[PDB]
Amino acid sequence: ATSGSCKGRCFELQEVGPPDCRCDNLCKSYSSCCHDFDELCLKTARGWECTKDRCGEVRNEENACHCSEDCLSRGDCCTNYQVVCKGESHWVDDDCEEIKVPECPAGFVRPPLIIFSVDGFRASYMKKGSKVMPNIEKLRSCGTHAPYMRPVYPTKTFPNLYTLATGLYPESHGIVGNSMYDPVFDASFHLRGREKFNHRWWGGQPLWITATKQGVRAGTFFWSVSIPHERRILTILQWLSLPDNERPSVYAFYSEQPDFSGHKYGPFGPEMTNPLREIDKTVGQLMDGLKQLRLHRCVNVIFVGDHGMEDVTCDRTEFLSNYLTNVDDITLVPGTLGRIRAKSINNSKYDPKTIIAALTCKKPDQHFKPYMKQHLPKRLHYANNRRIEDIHLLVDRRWHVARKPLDVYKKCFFQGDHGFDNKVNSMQTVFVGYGPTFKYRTKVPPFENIELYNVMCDLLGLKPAPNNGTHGSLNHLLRTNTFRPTMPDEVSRPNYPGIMYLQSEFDLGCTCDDNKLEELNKRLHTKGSTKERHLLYGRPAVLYRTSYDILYHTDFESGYSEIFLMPLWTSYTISKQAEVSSIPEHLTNCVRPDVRVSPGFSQNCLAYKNDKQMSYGFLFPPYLSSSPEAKYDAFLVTNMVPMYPAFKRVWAYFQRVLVKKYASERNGVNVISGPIFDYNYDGLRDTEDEIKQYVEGSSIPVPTHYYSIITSCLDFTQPADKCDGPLSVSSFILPHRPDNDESCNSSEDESKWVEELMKMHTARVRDIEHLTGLDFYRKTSRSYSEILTLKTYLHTYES
Ligand SMILES: *[C@@H]1O[C@H](CO)[C@@H](O[C@@H]2O[C@H](CO)[C@@H](O[C@@H]3O[C@H](CO[C@H]4O[C@H](CO)[C@@H](O)[C@H](O[C@H]5O[C@H](CO)[C@@H](O)[C@H](O)[C@@H]5O[C@H]5O[C@H](CO)[C@@H](O)[C@H](O)[C@@H]5O)[C@@H]4O)[C@@H](O)[C@H](O[C@H]4O[C@H](CO)[C@@H](O)[C@H](O)[C@@H]4O[C@H]4O[C@H](CO)[C@@H](O)[C@H](O)[C@@H]4O)[C@@H]3O)[C@H](O)[C@H]2NC(C)=O)[C@H](O)[C@H]1NC(C)=O
Ligand SMILES: C[C@]1(O)C[C@]2(CCN2C(=O)c2cnc(N[C@@H]3Cc4ccc(Cl)cc4C3)nc2)C1
Ligand SMILES: [Ca+2]
Ligand SMILES: [Ca+2]
Ligand SMILES: [K+]
Ligand code: NA
Ligand SMILES: [Zn+2]
Repeated sequence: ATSGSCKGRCFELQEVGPPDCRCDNLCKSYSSCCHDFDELCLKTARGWECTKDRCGEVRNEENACHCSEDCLSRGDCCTNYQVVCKGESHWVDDDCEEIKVPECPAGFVRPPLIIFSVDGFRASYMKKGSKVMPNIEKLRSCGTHAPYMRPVYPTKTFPNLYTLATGLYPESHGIVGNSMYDPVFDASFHLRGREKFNHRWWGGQPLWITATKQGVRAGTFFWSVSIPHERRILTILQWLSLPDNERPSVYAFYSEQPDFSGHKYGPFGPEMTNPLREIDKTVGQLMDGLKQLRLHRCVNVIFVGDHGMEDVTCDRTEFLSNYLTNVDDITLVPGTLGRIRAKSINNSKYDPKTIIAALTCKKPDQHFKPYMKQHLPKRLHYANNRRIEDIHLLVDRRWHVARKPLDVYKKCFFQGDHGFDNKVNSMQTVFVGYGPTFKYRTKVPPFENIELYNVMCDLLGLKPAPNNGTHGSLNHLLRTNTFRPTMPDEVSRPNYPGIMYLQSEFDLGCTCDDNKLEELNKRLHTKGSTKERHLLYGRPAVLYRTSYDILYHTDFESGYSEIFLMPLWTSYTISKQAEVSSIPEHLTNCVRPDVRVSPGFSQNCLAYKNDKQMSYGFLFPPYLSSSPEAKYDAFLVTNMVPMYPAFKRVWAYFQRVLVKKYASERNGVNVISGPIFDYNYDGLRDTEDEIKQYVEGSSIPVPTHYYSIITSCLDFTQPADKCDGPLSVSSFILPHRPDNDESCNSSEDESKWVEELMKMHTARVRDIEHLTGLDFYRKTSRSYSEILTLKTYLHTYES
């Protein structure tokens, strides 16, 4: 019904309900615009710039923008009007001056926010393209910037734009790729075409909805591709000239560049200079335009990308047809990641186990690795959605995976792509904030794009919907409007058991070959006399209802679960000077009852003997005991945890070699280790009724993962246990697997593969918090916002 009119309706904010014709910034994309949309709304006459001869002209409403006297009040001047016609300077030529307070026109209730989003803008463009992007360089140097911003996985456009909008992981917002099949709708989502416009795909609450629901007006964020950039900018500036009761407070611009060119020419192709220049010119138009409206010291501006761009060519393609004989029985979502499902749900002869094995470590330099999705690095948060296929391929940077060669030459063309692991340097993107609410000439550490939703809410005075950001962790970007969170309340208080059981009350099937001056000595140790050394940041708080005990020892402190029959956490400090020792021969198979903990709340050695697949390890490593006498404590049944022999190779090397290495490199480290149970791969602590595996014959639950949090002084001239200032952390969440199939070199010595495994499984403290229902760093001398920043830190081990 496109015989309605867009007269006086151009770029209307409220989308009219068809079958009435549309005049909003998306109507082109649904082929739904009124007949006169182009004529009235996409004027082009005379181009985009005032010239000296158009100054003071009589208004001609055919023109794309105006150079008449009345244009400022009307809000439709070309962005260079005051420069060309009133001898003003371009914004970029003006010195930076601190913006201490919003300098807004009367009637503005809050500083507007404008998000300037750029597709495929790789983080290193800020330095490498700086000579050709002066407007962007001024935003960056005068505002608040990060060296880079980490996207989410997969590092594709729609997952990342919707993460920016919602503060959610793709698994939670449901946009898990640029292409998807949802088995409960039995429907497909694609970039091309129209099913993606169906609202059932899009979960959580995006910023524009959050705004609307709380009485803040929002501009429409999505722009049809054919609307020229100049027109997008002029539309924003027109909206900003609306009356107070109609004018939005939040706007987004989007550019398809430099992504579009990057795919064709590679991230640093010589052809990339012009797209970067053109983007910079658009930023300049916006800023000149704000300046003429007296809004350039009023508005907060965010310059942000969705992902970066890597060099990728046709010839760097792995073909599943080279591995699988059965290739026509699978559907592959291809490219910079792979997702595999059965071609037909009626094929009972499909077996994911046999596909995985056919794809595992088959060629010496194989450029992808298969995973069941629950085994992917937990830092990716890429499993808890039915739209994510069980079988996943993590593709090496610079490579593609495809089903058959004909897929790649029956479509070389492209030189750039993205989608890879979000740790990869080429995938990193940008963040700049400029305005009254951002800090002045401030650099901040790199951070994840899941955090920005909360900040954008802070900037608009909105209460954010529940999301995966850690609200407060980006307070250091802001001059004001910080969010002041309180530490969560401890839900369960610990018991502190003393000696309550005699040795002969235990029938655990365990065995161990085991003065009065230092008899008091060991009593004080068991009462917590060394605890200030081994528990540096306070005990972790337990944020759920459970029954647990604090157990003190010479070398380590633990919070021992009576429910899970093992520690939730074990804490210990290893100085620079500490010595590694062996497990003495007499103690090789030693497990000792803990006379503080009932036999009924203890593990037993007979279960491990019976269970031919499962062995055990220790959370506090016997190798790092302070003394031969202290070493007995490490063999308590309360320090034992279930470990597959294959995993013990990993764990033993970490404990015997790597902990001491870190303590030497970082001037002591504090370590907190423990189990994780996430059988439903939702990234959250399992309740006891969610556990799918026990040690045979017992109530001993088997962890899905083992974590460690390794903390030291950021100023490494100070020892970990005597640190005056900011901390440094690195953490991991290691999968507890019965094989080392993940590691193709695992036949080799652990010095050749364990550390690279651990790096792959690097984690944020926050990730561990979700997975354990523990809250760490409760008792430091640092600000809580600083600790939140520390908890979101990821050590990426990239160059
Ligand atoms: C990252 O941040 C997010 C947001 O904070 C965290 O996700 C939240 O996690 C909560 C715990 O898992 C979860 O709470 C559940 O909500 C159920 C109600 O859900 C609807 O309502 C909300 C609010 O409007 C809405 O956001 C939800 O949106 C999801 O689902 C739609 C599909 O309809 C999607 O479009 C959208 O993308 C989103 O999908 C994601 O979440 C769902 C899970 O809800 C996943 O399945 C998807 O894969 C995807 O990840 C919904 O529209 C509520 O019913 C649940 O309550 C049950 O569960 C517990 C016990 O298990 C119990 O206390 C209750 O009694 C109840 O049990 C009964 O029902 C069970 C389930 O059917 C049944 O098995 C039992 O037998 C019982 O009878 C639950 O409270 C919250 O929804 C999501 N929110 C979002 C946005 O994802 C996420 O955890 C964070 N991640 C990390 C790692 O920290
Ligand atoms: C066929 C196609 O039509 C699909 C293609 C590839 C991406 N795109 C778009 O249409 C496209 C158009 N507008 C926006 N705006 C973005 C959305 C968003 C989310 C959060 C934030 Cl904070 C800011 C923004 C501005 N994003 C995307 C071409
Ligand atoms: Ca993109
Ligand atoms: Ca779980
Ligand atoms: K065993
Ligand atoms: Na292996
Ligand atoms: Zn792209």
